[PDB]
Amino acid sequence: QLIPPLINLLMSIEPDVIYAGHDNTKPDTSSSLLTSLNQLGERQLLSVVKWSKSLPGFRNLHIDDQITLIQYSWMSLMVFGLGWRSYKHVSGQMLYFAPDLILNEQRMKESSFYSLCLTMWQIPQEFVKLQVSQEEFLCMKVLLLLNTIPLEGLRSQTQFEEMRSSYIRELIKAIGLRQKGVVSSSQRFYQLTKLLDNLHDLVKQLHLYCLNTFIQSRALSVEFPEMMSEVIAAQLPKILAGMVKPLLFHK
Ligand SMILES: CC(=O)[C@H]1CC[C@H]2[C@@H]3CCC4=CC(=O)CC[C@]4(C)[C@H]3CC[C@]12C
Repeated sequence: QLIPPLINLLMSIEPDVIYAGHDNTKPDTSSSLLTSLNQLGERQLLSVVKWSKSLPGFRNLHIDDQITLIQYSWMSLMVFGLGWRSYKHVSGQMLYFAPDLILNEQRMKESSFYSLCLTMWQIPQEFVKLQVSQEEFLCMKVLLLLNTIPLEGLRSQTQFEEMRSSYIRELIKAIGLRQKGVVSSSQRFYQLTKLLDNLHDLVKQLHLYCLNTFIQSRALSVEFPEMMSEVIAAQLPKILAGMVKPLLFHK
């Protein structure tokens, strides 16, 4: 009725919650924790690719572009999802990685990892502050998938532009569901798109921590599964070096 068709479709294709398959019964060490988060990441990566095959318009981009967009955005999509689950299930007061892997301050012993968690915590915090709706979150997540492209652009750049515009228009409709004011809705659009822009710097810290841990994996006793190892090796160094074009809503 009032909920736009595309938004209902996005709600319908959102994956079912993913479990980390984490022990719990045993004392979590820093390395065991990271290993468990990587196992969760491997399971979420599969989920992300399956989700993308049902995402309107995505399957129509050139296959190389589809692969490139997933390899550029997996970290962003996953931390954004973490933000949403944390917001929804624990009022943003704990990091809800999975139902069997919820982290609070007490479990973040490692000072470097705790610092990374505080960075991640910024998202649920903004979600709480802005009171982001399920409808807004769904459209913003798609925009994140489409938020970075190669320096030379995509093979299906035209199709990509149209897709991105369609989802920007859908985010506007989501905002309109609760933002009556023409300026209030406008200021809302500004706030939400500014949040997406800010994710770029946030994700960069996650990318750096990941690539470092990946290179020191044997030394840190941290295991990375095969699919995650592939995306890291295929693009992280390039992304970190800034050899990609981040798309920004605000100059
Ligand atoms: C092991 C490691 O370096 C950590 C640092 C940042 C961590 C990621 C942070 C974001 C994230 C959220 C999830 O819900 C799944 C796991 C992932 C994808 C995490 C997997 C483990 C990572 C990559």
